[PDB]
Amino acid sequence: MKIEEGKLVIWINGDKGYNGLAEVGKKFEKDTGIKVTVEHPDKLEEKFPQVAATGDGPDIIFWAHDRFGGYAQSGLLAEITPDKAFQDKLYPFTWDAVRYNGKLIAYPIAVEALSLIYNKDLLPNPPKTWEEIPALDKELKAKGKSALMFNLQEPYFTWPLIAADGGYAFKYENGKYDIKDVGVDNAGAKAGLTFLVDLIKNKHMNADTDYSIAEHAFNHGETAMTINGPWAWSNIDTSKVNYGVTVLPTFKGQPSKPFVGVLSAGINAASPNKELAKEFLENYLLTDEGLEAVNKDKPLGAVALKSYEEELAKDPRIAATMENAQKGEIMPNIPQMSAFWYAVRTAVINAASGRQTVDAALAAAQTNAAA
Amino acid sequence: MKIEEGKLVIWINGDKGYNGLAEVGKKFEKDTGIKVTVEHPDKLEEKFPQVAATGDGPDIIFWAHDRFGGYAQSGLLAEITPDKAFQDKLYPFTWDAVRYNGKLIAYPIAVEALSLIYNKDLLPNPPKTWEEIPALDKELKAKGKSALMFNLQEPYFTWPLIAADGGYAFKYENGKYDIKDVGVDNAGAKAGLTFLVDLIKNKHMNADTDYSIAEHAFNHGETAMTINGPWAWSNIDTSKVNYGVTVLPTFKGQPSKPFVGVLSAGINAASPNKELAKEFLENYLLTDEGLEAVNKDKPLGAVALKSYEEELAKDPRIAATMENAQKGEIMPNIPQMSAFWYAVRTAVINAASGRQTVDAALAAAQTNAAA
Ligand SMILES: OC[C@H]1O[C@H](O[C@H]2[C@H](O)[C@@H](O)[C@@H](O)O[C@@H]2CO)[C@H](O)[C@@H](O)[C@@H]1O
Ligand SMILES: OC[C@H]1O[C@H](O[C@H]2[C@H](O)[C@@H](O)[C@@H](O)O[C@@H]2CO)[C@H](O)[C@@H](O)[C@@H]1O
Ligand SMILES: [Zn+2]
Ligand SMILES: [Zn+2]
Ligand SMILES: [Zn+2]
Ligand SMILES: [Zn+2]
Ligand SMILES: [Zn+2]
Ligand SMILES: [Zn+2]
Ligand SMILES: [Zn+2]
Ligand SMILES: [Zn+2]
Ligand SMILES: [Zn+2]
Ligand SMILES: [Zn+2]
Ligand SMILES: [Zn+2]
Ligand SMILES: [Zn+2]
Ligand SMILES: [Zn+2]
Ligand SMILES: [Zn+2]
Ligand SMILES: [Zn+2]
Ligand SMILES: [Zn+2]
Ligand SMILES: [Zn+2]
Ligand SMILES: [Zn+2]
Ligand SMILES: [Zn+2]
Ligand SMILES: [Zn+2]
Repeated sequence: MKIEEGKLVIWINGDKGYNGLAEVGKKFEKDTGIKVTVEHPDKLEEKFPQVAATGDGPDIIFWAHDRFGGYAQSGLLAEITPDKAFQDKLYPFTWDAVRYNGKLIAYPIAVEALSLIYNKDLLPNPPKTWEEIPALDKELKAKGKSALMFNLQEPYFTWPLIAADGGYAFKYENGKYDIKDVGVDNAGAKAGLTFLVDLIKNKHMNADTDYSIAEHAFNHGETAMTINGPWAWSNIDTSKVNYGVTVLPTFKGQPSKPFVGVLSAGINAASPNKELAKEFLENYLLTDEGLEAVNKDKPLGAVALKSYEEELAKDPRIAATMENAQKGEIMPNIPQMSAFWYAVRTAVINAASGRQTVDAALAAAQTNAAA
Repeated sequence: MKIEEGKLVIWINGDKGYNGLAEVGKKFEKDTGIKVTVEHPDKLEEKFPQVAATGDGPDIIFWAHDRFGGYAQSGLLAEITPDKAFQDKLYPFTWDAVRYNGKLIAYPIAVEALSLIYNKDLLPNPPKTWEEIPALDKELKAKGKSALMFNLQEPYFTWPLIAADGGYAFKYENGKYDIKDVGVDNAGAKAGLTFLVDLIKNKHMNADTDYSIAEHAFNHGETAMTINGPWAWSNIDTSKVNYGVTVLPTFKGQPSKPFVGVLSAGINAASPNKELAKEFLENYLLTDEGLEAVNKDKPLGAVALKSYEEELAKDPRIAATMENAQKGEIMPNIPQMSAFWYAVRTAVINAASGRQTVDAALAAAQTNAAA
């Protein structure tokens, strides 16, 4: 299983508009004769570094920009070469997210942030605070509904609450991240995680809730709210739930702070098709018609391409996404991010079960993240 | 020992221009017949709450604004009553420092921040970084000079270094301080204190250095630098040392962050002379001629009175003071500040001696500050 010259294989996560991307691929193939294959492997963010290290894997890998620093450090990504005219077509802050050691290591596609999604038929006025959700849940629970269900298995989803009162990954300083200053066991993080664990131990939420269960619950009107990204909107559209996308609730009077991801496309350093990959990404995908094809499948969020974003920006769901993004922080792209996510994922799982105390769980995560 | 009606007794710290203040007092006495006594007791910030609690003490107490929240909470201070025309004469941010629970509890006099003071004859180009001071000290040490001497006994002086990399007292949030989020044992504080302790353990500085020794050393040219406030300048003037006042050095590429104090004048709630005290403070002291009398004795810093500050602002020493102030933080005035200072004072003393480790010292301070 190697990489053939003269074809493109693209990996993208299963929650994104891979069929729409495949349509852009088929258009490229029709115009050029170059076959484009789109796959969505499980755990692609882990599989890529394993297969790319041996010189194999996809020609193009899509993921949020946070994983890309580590890929690039491991020599798995090729420096990309858009010209000044091309770079001008995307927002500068999107290029920042994909710059690593003064080198662009991927094409930015779209800016993603979690929002609060609520059922307007159940909940005309969404809660402004996390604090009021317990009582709302009790009130709803007959009705026979619940207030809030979202993916508790991945720290991406729980982090906005953890960060609200002060939790953080790595301290941003002299333009760089102090990788020895990790903010996962400070009082803010502890306050956030404690509230979350309390909701679970009091059966306002279930520790086993994952993406699939929460999506089912919201999309069939069993729960009044969920937390998710723009990729989720099209299934809600199909469900016919009358939904709103809004600012996340506050905690201790402060904004929830989602970690902002820029979906990005990197080129496998081991690919003999670097020129083709550049041509596809710049002149097929990163175009109004190309982004529209993907977006129509699953919404991308706020696209990096100025010309198309100017249209999407009029959508109140996009406005809410960017409001939530502004209240959160851009993810760092440093290689240490992988250890951070792993550390936080374990801490949340362990605390939610009652296995470890919040304090003990976060103490452990702090140590793991920082070494 | 009680408080007589028809006289004013003022307490002010011994490092301030108490003789100049006494001159303003004698002017008031000449105009009105009201005797004004100025004293500078030792540990006046501790003695005041002890004596004022029993209904005794000075009619007017001067200290930086940080102690005043606790005084006011204990019912020891009278709400002051300047009118809108008077309030307009001082800078709004100075009034903020003396507001406690929506009530003004003192008259602001001047804004104080520490600066780096250096001997231009020994050291034409002052170090920009804390990191370069060890090597400079070795180079100077014959010569037979030292690089830096400043008061190590009081945390006021060591805090700017401790805060540089992230240390903090109480987290500022919804306009209020989260009194359960104390930042004295995070990685930044630990990094700061560790560097300080290293300088001491390596004999670049002496753990026993206090205000008096450091002032002697600088003012007689034995050390190239000191850290101090504007009140110190007049003795340096007299010493004839060719000195500069400049931005504090950075640590880990970040500004030293001095805690900014607003010298303030409160009225003892137990005083039968509240009207007289108001009259003296508003119409004698807080005037160009009144502040000038004090300033001429020992410089006040950047005065709260707009009209006089517009003159003082042209002094590069004042510019440097305000540059350092802008890089630091205004002290909170909450009652918890007293526990904070006590906690940090002990931690620094204990670590500097080698009694406790930096980690153990700050762990202990963290607990004490937050309870
Ligand atoms: O949960 C940790 C996880 O968070 C992010 O993954 C997101 C991704 O950015 C979104 O595009 C969407 O697919 O949901 C994912 C969460 O399941 C980080 O990008 C990822 O590295 C990290 O492991
Ligand atoms: O060292 C802790 C101490 O710091 C401040 O005291 C300063 C004061 O603000 C200055 O005016 C000058 O007099 O030096 C003092 C340090 O010795 C706080 O105001 C004080 O409450 C605190 O104890
Ligand atoms: Zn193959
Ligand atoms: Zn297809
Ligand atoms: Zn799949
Ligand atoms: Zn071009
Ligand atoms: Zn409850
Ligand atoms: Zn740092
Ligand atoms: Zn169901
Ligand atoms: Zn259904
Ligand atoms: Zn169904
Ligand atoms: Zn921010
Ligand atoms: Zn008396
Ligand atoms: Zn006198
Ligand atoms: Zn005295
Ligand atoms: Zn008036
Ligand atoms: Zn040394
Ligand atoms: Zn807080
Ligand atoms: Zn001497
Ligand atoms: Zn001398
Ligand atoms: Zn002498
Ligand atoms: Zn600041």
